Amino acid sequence: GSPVGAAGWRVDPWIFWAKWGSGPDLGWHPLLCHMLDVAAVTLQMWRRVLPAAWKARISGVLGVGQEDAERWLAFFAGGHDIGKASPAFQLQLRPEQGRELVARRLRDAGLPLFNARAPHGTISANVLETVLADVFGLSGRSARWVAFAVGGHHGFVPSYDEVRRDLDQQAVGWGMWDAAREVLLCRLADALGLPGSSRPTVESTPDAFMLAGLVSVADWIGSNEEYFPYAAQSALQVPQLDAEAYLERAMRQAERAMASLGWVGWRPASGSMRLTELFPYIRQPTTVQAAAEELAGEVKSPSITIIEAPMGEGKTEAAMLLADTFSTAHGMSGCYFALPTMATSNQMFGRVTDYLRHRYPEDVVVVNLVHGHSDLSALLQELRQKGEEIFQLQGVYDEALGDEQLGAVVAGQWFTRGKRALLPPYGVGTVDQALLAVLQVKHVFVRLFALSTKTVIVDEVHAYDVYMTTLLHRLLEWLGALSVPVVVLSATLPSARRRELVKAYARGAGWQAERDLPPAGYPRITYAAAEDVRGIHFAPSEASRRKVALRWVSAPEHEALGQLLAEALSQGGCAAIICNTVPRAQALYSALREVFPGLAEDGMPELDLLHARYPYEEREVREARTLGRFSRNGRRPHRAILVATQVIEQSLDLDFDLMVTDLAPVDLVLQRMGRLHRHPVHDPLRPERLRSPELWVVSPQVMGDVPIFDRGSASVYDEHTLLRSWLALRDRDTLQLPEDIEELVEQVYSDGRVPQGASEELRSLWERTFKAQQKVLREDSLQAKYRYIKGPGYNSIWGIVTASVEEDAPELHPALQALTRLAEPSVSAVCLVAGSGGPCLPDGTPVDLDTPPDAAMAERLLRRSVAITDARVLDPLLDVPVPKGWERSSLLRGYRPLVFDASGRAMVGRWIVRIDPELGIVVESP
Ligand code: NI
Ligand code: NI
Ligand code: NI
Repeated sequence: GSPVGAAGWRVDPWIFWAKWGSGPDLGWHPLLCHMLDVAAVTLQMWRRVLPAAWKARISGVLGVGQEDAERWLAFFAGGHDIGKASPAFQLQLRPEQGRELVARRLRDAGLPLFNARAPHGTISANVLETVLADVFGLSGRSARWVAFAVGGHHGFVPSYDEVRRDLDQQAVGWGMWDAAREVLLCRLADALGLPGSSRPTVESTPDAFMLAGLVSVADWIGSNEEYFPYAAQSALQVPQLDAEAYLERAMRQAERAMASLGWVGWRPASGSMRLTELFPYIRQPTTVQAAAEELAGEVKSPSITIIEAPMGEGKTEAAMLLADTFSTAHGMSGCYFALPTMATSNQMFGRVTDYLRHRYPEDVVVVNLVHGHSDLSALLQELRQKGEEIFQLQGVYDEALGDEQLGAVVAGQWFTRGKRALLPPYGVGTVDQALLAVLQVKHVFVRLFALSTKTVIVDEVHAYDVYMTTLLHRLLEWLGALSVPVVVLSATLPSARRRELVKAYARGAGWQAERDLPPAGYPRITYAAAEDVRGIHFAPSEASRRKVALRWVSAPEHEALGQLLAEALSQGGCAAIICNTVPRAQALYSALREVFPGLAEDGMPELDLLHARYPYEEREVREARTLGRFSRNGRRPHRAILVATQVIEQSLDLDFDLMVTDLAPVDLVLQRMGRLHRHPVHDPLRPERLRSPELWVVSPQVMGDVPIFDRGSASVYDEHTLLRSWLALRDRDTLQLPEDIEELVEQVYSDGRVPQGASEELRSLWERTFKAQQKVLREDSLQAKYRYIKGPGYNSIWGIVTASVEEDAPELHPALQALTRLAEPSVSAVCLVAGSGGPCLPDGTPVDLDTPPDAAMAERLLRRSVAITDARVLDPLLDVPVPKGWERSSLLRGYRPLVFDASGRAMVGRWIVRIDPELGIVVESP
């Protein structure tokens, strides 16, 4: 019973606040200004950033024309903070920043005051779900969907009960507050020209869901005070503004901010280029590239493509040629390049840069070189490079963080951390960043939205990963719903995997056509579209036709391994030994120092070690040395040995005369084997003993016929898979490539239960390990409701994510990533030295843990960073609090100080942790 009189309808919109300053900044930003800012950011996104296919698709989903869909999207995005016009939010002010002035200001307007609290986004959902219908004429489902999606902007879309049951009425207010919000919303809509345009339809769940990500990003752009200064110079006075002129200035500011981010202006300027043109360095295209070039002329706008060729065949140029065809011919301006988990992004960027120069004006040089990167080195150089190049946020009022500056920090991690690579139209990063889009994590919809504008290339997919997890399948479903073109690259996939992946993308795209996948010989390119489903075989390159000698080194021989290496390398040659874990690599290297004490031509020892567990600058040094020795253009040593973990297995473009590896799932052993004699140019200079390729696998202890895998390998990989791999490999003397790649992988995963007629204990090991594996998969399937987001076909906008909603901000990497086995759980730590006056840099300045670092000091700290993953110290390290200055820093939030003494020792739980100049971080028992 709240009849508002005309005096109540008067109100004056500008009195309400959305942002407020703290200390040096005494000013504040009116809510109508903020809504106009986010709407302006949305308009400029529509006009200068978003790819044409995305605009056409979303306009079609909305059922209206493009200008109309644009103005309405700007309306919803601007309307994201309408819930701030409540007593609960307006009264939030600190007394020292003038809460009383605002209180008198609202009291003069006749607005009732209540001290009840509620997050403003939930309030926004609660008001929009009715007002968007009763006033603006949207259907109730449309109003509801927009209300929830828009109301989720701070991290999670609200649960149904939060909006429609558990929300206190005093927090929202009614009568006068409804009239005030109606006035703000109407002035917003009039500023964007909504009357009397045709009403949009927003009843598609997946689309509303990623649109929430668009809203969050537009709010982040609107939160940069450098580009969006607060309109009110003081708490004492209310600005007298014109909404239209302010919208114009807001549009200029939005264009400037996004220009600073490098989001403009990627105009393809067609164009219609062949593969030799985009990649001049190649002479004769490889057969896979030729088949892709032939495929390119008929590819459909929403489609999935799977490319299976032996490693070194150049699948990436084919993939990029396809993405280029998508951008030029199908309006998909943009691409995310999803590199393998262990892979560093580093070597890959330059290729993308070169492709960009051949398609875009040299403005590329001003943009991607800073922005498409996710590697830490780009962040370091960007920090060293004056001026303040890092985009910065303030006044992000996240409900479940202590304060708005903390919310601004957590939101600004999107411009500091590796996930930043998602944002730009072109970006290169880890596949994990894309895979997170289907986890129940904060701002998943932001990841769905960032992916929604690009074609997606998944580099180096392994059979083991698509067998052990469903992450890629789910992501493919969501990508299919959002009409995102996808190219998956792999050395080989079992047919069941190709089928389930293509079926996942098709299931997401709604392709009701059910007709079968066409079988084709390896190597091959599978392809699928609406009316089209192809399977194209092509001939392997003659260079791919090799015989690889296979050799086992058993447990009794395992310390003769140094001797076997000595005889094999007596005439020199480059050799690599891939261990499955860091401790195994450190141990093997330490054992190997006696056998190879010599110095290489680069002035560094011929024996070398490479793994991720080093402070980052040391990683840079060791990696530069490794690339310097074993890369295709590198100065190849007469003799060198590299002990390394799987960071070599998936990243660097290396070539070795001899390969040794721990037993692993066969696709991974083959992937490691792809570095063996990788570059033909090195052939003439190879030592005579090593001219015929050889793969040594370290044999497990064998009791009778029953293998006993080492604990580290058993912990890293599924043991049944290790067993199947060992069974498939043990009798072999010679591998016949290309064909043995697909043959071995198909044998290990795809189907055959082959005990082969052996001991009862071996059979028991088979059945037991298989039972454990299946129990793991089944347990992940039953627990899926607590881990994965709902698929695209889910009935309602609410409940796509349920728990731990708005915590905030819940993992993410330490927890959910591990349970879904997206990646190993880990702790980020900064290595420092002990001393009075607190922790120090190694040379030798004191560190202030109590205050956030400046960009230079943060650069120095990040140089000391390392990602600990060893299980023994992981928990005790997490028990160490993140220092209060670091938690208020977007650059260093989540990092843990790790203070070694003068001896390089530090106590961590029951364990000694040691910083070794040769070994890197070493965990050992006292
Ligand atoms: Ni908000
Ligand atoms: Ni906002
Ligand atoms: Ni906000």
